[PDB]
Amino acid sequence: CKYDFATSVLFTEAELHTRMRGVAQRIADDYSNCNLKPLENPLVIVSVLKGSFVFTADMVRILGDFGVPTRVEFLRGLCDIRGKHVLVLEDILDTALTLREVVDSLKKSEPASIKTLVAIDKPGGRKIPFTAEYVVADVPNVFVVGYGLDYDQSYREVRDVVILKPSVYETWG
Amino acid sequence: CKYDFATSVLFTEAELHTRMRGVAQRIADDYSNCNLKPLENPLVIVSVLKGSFVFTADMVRILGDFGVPTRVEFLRDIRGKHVLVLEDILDTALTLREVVDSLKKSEPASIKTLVAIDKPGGRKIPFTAEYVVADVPNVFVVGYGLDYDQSYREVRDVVILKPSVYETWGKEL
Ligand SMILES: Nc1nc2c(ncn2CCCCCCP(=O)(O)O)c(=O)[nH]1
Ligand SMILES: Nc1nc2c(ncn2CCCCCCP(=O)(O)O)c(=O)[nH]1
Ligand SMILES: [Mg+2]
Ligand SMILES: [Mg+2]
Repeated sequence: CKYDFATSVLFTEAELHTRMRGVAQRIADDYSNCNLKPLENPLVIVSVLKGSFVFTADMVRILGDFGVPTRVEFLRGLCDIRGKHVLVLEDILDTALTLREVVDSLKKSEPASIKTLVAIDKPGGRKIPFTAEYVVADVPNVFVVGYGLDYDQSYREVRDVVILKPSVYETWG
Repeated sequence: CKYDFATSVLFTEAELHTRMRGVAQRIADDYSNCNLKPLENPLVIVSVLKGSFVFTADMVRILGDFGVPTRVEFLRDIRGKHVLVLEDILDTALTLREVVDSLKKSEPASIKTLVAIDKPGGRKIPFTAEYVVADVPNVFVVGYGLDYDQSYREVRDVVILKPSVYETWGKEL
């Protein structure tokens, strides 16, 4: 493997960006009827979990390439969402307990609409039923780091999503 | 100009990244005597101002390429840790002065600052960042995380905003 701390590389930065451009085209199509505009009517991006800064930085730039103007809020997102379209971003979706709570909280402010976009979905991890509208990639029952995802606050800066070696968290634990 | 809301492009994404690679080499050299390591001894990145998520996401990935492992904290467990405060824009220096002086109370091993856009003609107190990606004159810019009323952060380049944008939007408000 390319990294001494990883068993294998699951998604390279380039693979993640190819997938994100595919998702951005779908988002551009799906919101084309909304007359989004900078200042007057941006898509409100609500980024959830500290590590999602990486995904959110890349995704809002790709969305801008596809003609979807945004404004960003971080929950790690309350003022001025009534009547606005909201897209909630999260780097990983596993049990879905966080995103369920966030979406329900935001619904109380009566946005025009709310959808979710996740970089890594672990659908085997659910503790409640939950389907994200947009998913960049799926991961099975494996522990990954990279692309914002940490192990004890390290490895968020790895450009790829990789499986962390057991010998790393075993020694550190 | 490729942007109808801008009168000039000052720094492209590519130019910013070239300059960030130059800075990351200097950081790798300057911190070589700190034996930075993931988990045991990461460089602590303290990202200040909401819009700095873009710079921070790119910069921690570039630092990783140069052998400088990080952990990230956001403002808008550090005693004996090296702290590098990141901010997308340095202007009056009032924010960074306050943040640096606050962090010093927690007895970090060292503290330095790294800014993406320095506007040296904006100072209201004396302040020199240790690392600067690019200097901008006294003009109002957006892009690369920098906003006008929460819009245009997703523009990939740092551009001078067209006066008609804020003259007109100013009258909407
Ligand atoms: N970095 C990392 N974290 C993981 C992994 N599997 C589970 N986690 C905790 C996720 C914490 C955030 C909560 C997300 P929800 O509420 O469970 O959907 C994984 O593979 N990698
Ligand atoms: N978007 C944008 N905002 C600007 C610009 N110049 C000043 N600002 C306010 C700065 C906000 C953060 C505070 C930085 P400090 O405390 O003055 O050093 C500029 O050129 N563009
Ligand atoms: Mg955390
Ligand atoms: Mg703000």
